Amino acid sequence: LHEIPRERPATPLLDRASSPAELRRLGEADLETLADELRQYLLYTVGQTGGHFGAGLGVVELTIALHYVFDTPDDRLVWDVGHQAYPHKILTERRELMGTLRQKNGLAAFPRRAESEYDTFGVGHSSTSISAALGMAIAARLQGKERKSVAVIGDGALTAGMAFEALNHASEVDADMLVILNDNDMSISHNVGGLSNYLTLFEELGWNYIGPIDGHDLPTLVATLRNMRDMKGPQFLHVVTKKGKGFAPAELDPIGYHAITKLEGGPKYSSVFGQWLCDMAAQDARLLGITPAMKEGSDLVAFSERYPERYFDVAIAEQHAVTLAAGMACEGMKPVVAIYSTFLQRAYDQLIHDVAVQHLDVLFAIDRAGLVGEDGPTHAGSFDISYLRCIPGMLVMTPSDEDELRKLLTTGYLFDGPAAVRYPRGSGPNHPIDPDLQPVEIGKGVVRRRGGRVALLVFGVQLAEAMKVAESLDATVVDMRFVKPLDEALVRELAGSHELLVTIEENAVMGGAGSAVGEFLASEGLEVPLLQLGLPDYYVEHAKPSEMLAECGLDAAGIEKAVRQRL
Amino acid sequence: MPKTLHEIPRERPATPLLDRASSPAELRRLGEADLETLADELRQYLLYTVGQTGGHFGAGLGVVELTIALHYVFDTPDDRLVWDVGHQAYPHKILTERRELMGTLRQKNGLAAFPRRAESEYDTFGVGHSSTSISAALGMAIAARLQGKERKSVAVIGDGALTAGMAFEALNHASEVDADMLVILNDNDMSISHNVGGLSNYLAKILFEELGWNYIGPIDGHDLPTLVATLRNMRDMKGPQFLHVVTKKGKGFAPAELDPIGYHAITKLEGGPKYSSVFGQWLCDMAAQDARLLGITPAMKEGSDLVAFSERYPERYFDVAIAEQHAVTLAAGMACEGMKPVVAIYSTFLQRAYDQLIHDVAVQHLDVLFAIDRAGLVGEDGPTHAGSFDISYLRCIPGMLVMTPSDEDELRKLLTTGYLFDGPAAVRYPRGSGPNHPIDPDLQPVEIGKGVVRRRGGRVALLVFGVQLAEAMKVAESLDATVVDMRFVKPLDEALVRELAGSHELLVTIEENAVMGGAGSAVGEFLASEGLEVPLLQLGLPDYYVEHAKPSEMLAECGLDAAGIEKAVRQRL
Amino acid sequence: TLHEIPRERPATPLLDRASSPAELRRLGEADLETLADELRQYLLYTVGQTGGHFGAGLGVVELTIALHYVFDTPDDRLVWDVGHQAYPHKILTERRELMGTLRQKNGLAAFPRRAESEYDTFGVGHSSTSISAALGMAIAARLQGKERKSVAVIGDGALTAGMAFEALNHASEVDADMLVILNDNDMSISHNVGGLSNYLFEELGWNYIGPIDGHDLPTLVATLRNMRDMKGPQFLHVVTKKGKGFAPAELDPIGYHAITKLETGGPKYSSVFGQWLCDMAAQDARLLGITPAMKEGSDLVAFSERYPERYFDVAIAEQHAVTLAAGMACEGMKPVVAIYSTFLQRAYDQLIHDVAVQHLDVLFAIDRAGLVGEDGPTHAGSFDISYLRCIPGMLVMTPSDEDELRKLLTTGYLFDGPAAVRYPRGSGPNHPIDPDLQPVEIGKGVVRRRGGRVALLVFGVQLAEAMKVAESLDATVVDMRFVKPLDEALVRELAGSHELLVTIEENAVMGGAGSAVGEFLASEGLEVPLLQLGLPDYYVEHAKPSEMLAECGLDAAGIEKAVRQRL
Ligand SMILES: CC(=O)c1sc(CCOP(=O)(O)OP(=O)(O)O)c(C)[n+]1Cc1cnc(C)nc1N
Ligand SMILES: CC(=O)c1sc(CCOP(=O)(O)OP(=O)(O)O)c(C)[n+]1Cc1cnc(C)nc1N
Ligand SMILES: CC(=O)c1sc(CCOP(=O)(O)OP(=O)(O)O)c(C)[n+]1Cc1cnc(C)nc1N
Ligand SMILES: [Ca+2]
Ligand SMILES: [Ca+2]
Ligand SMILES: [Ca+2]
Ligand SMILES: [Ca+2]
Ligand SMILES: [Ca+2]
Ligand SMILES: [Ca+2]
Ligand SMILES: [Ca+2]
Ligand SMILES: [Ca+2]
Ligand SMILES: [Mg+2]
Ligand SMILES: [Mg+2]
Ligand SMILES: [Mg+2]
Ligand code: NA
Ligand code: NA
Repeated sequence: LHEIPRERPATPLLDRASSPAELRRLGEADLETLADELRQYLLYTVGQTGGHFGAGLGVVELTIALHYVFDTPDDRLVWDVGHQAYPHKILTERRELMGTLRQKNGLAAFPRRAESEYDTFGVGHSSTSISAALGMAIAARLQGKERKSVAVIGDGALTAGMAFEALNHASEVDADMLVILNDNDMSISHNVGGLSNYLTLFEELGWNYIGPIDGHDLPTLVATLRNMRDMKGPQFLHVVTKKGKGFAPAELDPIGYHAITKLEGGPKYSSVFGQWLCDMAAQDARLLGITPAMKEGSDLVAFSERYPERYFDVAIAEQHAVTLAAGMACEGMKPVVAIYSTFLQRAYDQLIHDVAVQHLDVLFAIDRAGLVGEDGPTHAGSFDISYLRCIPGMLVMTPSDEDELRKLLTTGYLFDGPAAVRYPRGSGPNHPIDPDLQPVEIGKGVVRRRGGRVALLVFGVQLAEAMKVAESLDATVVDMRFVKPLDEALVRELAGSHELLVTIEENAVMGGAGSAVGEFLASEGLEVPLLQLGLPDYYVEHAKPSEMLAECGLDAAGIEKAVRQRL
Repeated sequence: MPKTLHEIPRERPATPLLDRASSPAELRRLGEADLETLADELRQYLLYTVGQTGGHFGAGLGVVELTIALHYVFDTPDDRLVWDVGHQAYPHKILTERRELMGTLRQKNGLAAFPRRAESEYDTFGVGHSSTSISAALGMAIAARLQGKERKSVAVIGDGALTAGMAFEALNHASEVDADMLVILNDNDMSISHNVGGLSNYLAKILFEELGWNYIGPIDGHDLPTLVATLRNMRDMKGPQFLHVVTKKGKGFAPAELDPIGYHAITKLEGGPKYSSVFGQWLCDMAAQDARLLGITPAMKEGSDLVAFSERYPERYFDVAIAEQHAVTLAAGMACEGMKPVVAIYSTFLQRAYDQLIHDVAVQHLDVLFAIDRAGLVGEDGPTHAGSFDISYLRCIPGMLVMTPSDEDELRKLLTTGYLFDGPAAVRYPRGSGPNHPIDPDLQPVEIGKGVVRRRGGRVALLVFGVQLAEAMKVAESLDATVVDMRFVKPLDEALVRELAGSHELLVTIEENAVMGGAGSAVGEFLASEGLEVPLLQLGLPDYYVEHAKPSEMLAECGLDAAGIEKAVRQRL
Repeated sequence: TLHEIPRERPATPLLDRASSPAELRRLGEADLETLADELRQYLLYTVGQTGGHFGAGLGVVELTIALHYVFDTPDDRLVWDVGHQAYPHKILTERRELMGTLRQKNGLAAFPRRAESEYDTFGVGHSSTSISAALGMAIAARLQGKERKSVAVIGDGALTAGMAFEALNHASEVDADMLVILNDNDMSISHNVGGLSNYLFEELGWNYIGPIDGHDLPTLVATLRNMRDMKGPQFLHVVTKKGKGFAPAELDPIGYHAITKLETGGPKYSSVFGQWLCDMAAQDARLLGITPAMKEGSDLVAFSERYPERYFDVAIAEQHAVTLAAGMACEGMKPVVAIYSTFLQRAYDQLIHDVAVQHLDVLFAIDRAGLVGEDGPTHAGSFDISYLRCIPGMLVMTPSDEDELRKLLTTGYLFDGPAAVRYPRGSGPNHPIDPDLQPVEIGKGVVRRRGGRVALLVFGVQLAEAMKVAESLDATVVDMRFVKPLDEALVRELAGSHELLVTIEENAVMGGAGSAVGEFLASEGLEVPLLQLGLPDYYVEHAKPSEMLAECGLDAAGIEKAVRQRL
């Protein structure tokens, strides 16, 4: 195909395959026509809603073959990451719901147990499929059940250490499971790493290796899968697909068609970071840039092109990224680790043990801080203030706009020790950006408005919304800048001169920046009323970022109501 | 009422609105009611700037409105616009960030004669030879569709360029692939001469609809409201679209409207015969002596100068339109019946009839003469028109007699020689005039395969193949070299080369053709086959495309003036 | 669900058994969800045959079924607000097989209409009258002791109108037994704006129930049954999706508000106005554009995109639109109120008292002047010349084509005071439009044709037809341009040089432009015969615009006949 259909395509066979049981009643000679019809519907519906695109096209045939051969949902199918699982959802009683995909109260971005019995494991983060499938296989055997266990994992997801740990353990217990490597020689960017060069190691680890086979030859897929379904012990099938298969524009540009917006401001914070990284690297030859397979997302694109000898994509290996930075810092170089808040969860131990405990000079640029929108709770950056500020030695910063991000990145970089700067997805208020590269004083907030009875202590990008509230209430507003060290002097002054302190952050209230203020007030015996605004103690369902923020009360309307209700 | 301008402005005309349309993006910010004023100003500037630099003239005036409408309606440069030939693309250049550079047009290091990809992002395809626009735009449209770029592809082709076979091939293929593209036939019932052919006859009556094309028109190519409205409607249509537009060559300038042939090109405002004129006189003279002579040109009566011949012998003159391939095979058929066809064709255009020359003429050893004008460097038209290869690509073809006259008298003599020769013959000569030597008025051949020693000397021998002879005689004076007017590349004067190789210390070959595969290499091949061990210095055109400039400037760059030849021989010795 | 509009009458055996509410009420609750599907099939089909309003009716298919199933119609009073959503209502009230005549001459009307059926309690078209009318019926029923129910279905858009606020407050005061059902789909024609939409009763004395799913028939029937017998003012909040059941309409609720029947001219006058508004705004920062919820119809689309800070949608609030403009003009701004002639009569007092009495600089761009076609007499712009020309200070203008509209908008805009420019729906003769922005002399007509004997004084778009008649009669023809101030010098000249003066206008003859000419002739004692052509003193039944103009004698044939008979 060359264009995305704008009207629903005619899919008479797909319409008869609304669930796997229905699909399995069709004949083999029908599956290649079904594949065509599924590809057309997929193009149509993702064109309608936006969403992940290329990876799903690559597994259209694999998905058909899997549900045709295996007795799903009794047999357990685990998709790694799940961004390639739209065909899976189309064939599991959700085709006519795809119009709600990634919309409030609609289908989720990834497989989700609560959404369908056909989703065995909620995914989003990568490389969990083998571990989860092995647990189900072990349990099923102990229960005396005869079900199969299958994990589909891409070549990029396979670069993570936890996939290696799983492959190793499965051999040890001699589990009856099938791992299918979906190898398209791609991640988001090109798959760079020693494992992609290799793509036997799988044989030597205790797995029976079959392949590589054509992942788009349905006859070979069904016959091969049929053979291995009833084979015993750890089985490993190497499949080769093409990302974007069947849509030429995506085959020709797999990066740009990894995801698309539905068919028909200022710079993104990631772009501000990318410019800062290039500018600082131009002035300091010691700066090194690290990403775990997210060059495009964190926006190290220009940096990678201009400073290729100082740019490092470690594949989907968050752990190694951080300890690698620690080693670089030991030799006097200046590593910057670009990592999403949600993915830094996977390198927590390396940050604590290898960086913080040693007080090594490593800067963490934490993107996608806060609510991330349609990708949903698996990717929310809800916790990084809480899980970092309890770590001794960490400098924790929360910029309120573009200029502040540039300044605090510079501040964290020039600081000799571990520093973190957190910022959200998307763009900001579009304030002027100072082109200079100058730091700000550590541990000092900035008073943005002087008012009367309420003091709003803002940690991060809710400042503009708090300013609206403060103009309505004639309140004091502080751009806190730093969670740790806290501007204790300023907090103390405001606690004496105001009747109510209000803290605002795009992080879990539990353990968050507002609780840092609470800890200070308590330790000094200051008993001013304190209202903590932030993310609630549940997982916020996917929606537009504005709808999720409104749900959490972090727009002007929600902030003002909370304040006035307290007063 | 439209006004007819009658004089070329000598001073920069006042064009305040054109100055606000320096690029298509700026033009598209203007209002549709301003475009007809813009068209008048663009015409005034066009007349002024070509009067300053010389260049192509009438064709550009005919597409002023069409060019304005195209950049107004289409999203250039993202939408792809392909101009056929490109001689009519001065308005295009003026609207695409090059207005104030038009003063450098066709000068060394200035704007080139035609659209050029390296010159501007608004130039999608380098043109010069005709009839490539449809094929090129089709390829662009096919690639854009596979890439998902939703680009528009537009080819503007004149009624003359549409007479070429390759345009017919592209129209038929575009229908097969159901390409989303627009072909605009710029019909003005003119080529350089009057457009004479069966296609021209059919276009006057009005299928492209029988082919897989949606035909719209004809429409007035000088009615900007209609052009804009029509292009707007067709821009968003799918599949192969064909818009028939009617224009007037020279529109707006009364002298060019009256005399479209004479105003196809002009020299900027304020010697012996041209070689083309020497050929034209020979053609008439031989035709008066031989009823068998037939004269053929692919739409270049004026350039090759068959003018007097076409008037004196209309029944024996054949303009085949821009159809180089058919011209050659037609000559072959004529020769089969005992007639004596002469194919007048520029060196750069004969490469489009190469297969007809080999397969239909040379394989059959048929009696056809090729009068190859514009051999060598052609000057301002630049590399797309360079006659750089005809010695190389003809000399490897068995049966070919290949000749290189050195002056006016030699051209007449070698035309007679190749004409009378019972088989295929080629005589190459350059644009412009020569040394103005006396021309023997008789019509007699010379001995085939024999050069003429024009200076007896020693030590160094200059083996000259063509018009650099006069420069080589200058160099020979200081060196006391011998100089041979070789006359024939094929058959080579082997007996003389063998003598000189034995009596001299250095052989120097000179030719206005690529050194690679050229006439010097024929000398080289002969020396090798006989085991002759004499140093050989091969002078000629280099292995790159020579940028446009005055002929003298291009020859100097390549080292084919007296100074360059002397330096080369001196540095070898 | 459905993706294409049926081209052949779909089989609807159960719908065909519910031809009236009494027949509907004999079916069982379990049959209603199938009935709803059959109704949508028929609705999509019939509107595809005739055209008309589309999305809103699809949104109330379930609500309409539930109301007639639970309530004892027609004895119980059901009032539909606006009525564009009442096609299902008509289909269920003995007009299903007459829907083929919908919006055609002598066929069913565009909206509910008392004369059309005993099931139509109140003729609607203009919005927000349902609560007032239902309250009136309830007060009367109570005094008569009838114990009948009174129900008003009102959309969230219609609820933004002041008169609905007035009805809600009075109903509370009198403690009326009535049910107000809010049909909340978060849509007007465009997206619903205003602080009410942002909020979406108890304090106003109403018992509020909901929100409930307006497409869940079990919940609807059960809820309505419960509230039917509750006493006092009852308020039910229902949530529906505009275009429910037809994917293209659900995706594009604005474009599917109304459709043309399934199967080259100049710009619509509304488009000429929209282009003028943009052109003038680019030359004058003072211009502000106001619309009461009719961005699409009046065509402020491009203006609202290019000048969003100077565009104001006040919801369905004609009154406030005008007084707001008066306020902006007090500060030196140049407001333009875009408003249909038929809707301007709801802001008559604000035009008189707040604008004209103060002689404030406000331009009224009066669209839909004259006959409007299939929407019928509730929407006719029949009276604006009559009700505006009697108001001192008003500049009243009647452009005859596209170029004249642009010129007279500029004239009224630059005029320092109140100005009105009226023009019809649809397109015009397609004459060239001068791109410049210059006014014309106030109070002067232009002679378009010099003739003799009879002079045609044309105010507005009948000029083209008058020119046709003038061809056969060799008549003088004047494009008057201005009703007020009148070109008295020109009328004086014509009265002394012709035997008959003929006035032509697309406005009521009574009080119209022709009567301004007669008033001048009388005051000067000029006794030239006067023939006044225009709209008759009755409400013209819906039909094609060309058929309604022919009925009124305002086409060339009708004008010619009337002139010849007078002569
Ligand atoms: C969007 C998202 O979450 C994806 S998809 C993807 C690479 C996918 O490569 P794979 O070869 O496994 O699949 P393919 O697309 O079919 O080639 C990454 C790194 N991410 C972000 C990411 C980063 N880091 C971790 C631990 N998990 C995830 N999901
Ligand atoms: C100078 C040059 O290269 C031109 S312009 C022209 C005819 C132009 O006719 P057209 O109708 O297509 O355009 P118009 O001028 O607007 O009428 C010819 C034959 N030539 C010489 C020529 C000969 N043969 C070929 C293959 N290409 C070219 N360019
Ligand atoms: C009939 C007409 O011209 C319609 S329909 C409509 C939208 C009403 O939205 P609502 O939420 O009440 O209904 P919905 O379609 O179900 O969402 C408007 C503003 N209008 C124009 C209009 C303007 N102003 C007034 C006083 N009355 C009307 N009818
Ligand atoms: Ca540092
Ligand atoms: Ca945010
Ligand atoms: Ca204050
Ligand atoms: Ca000339
Ligand atoms: Ca011969
Ligand atoms: Ca002689
Ligand atoms: Ca010379
Ligand atoms: Ca004007
Ligand atoms: Mg991959
Ligand atoms: Mg031509
Ligand atoms: Mg609504
Ligand atoms: Na993309
Ligand atoms: Na519509």
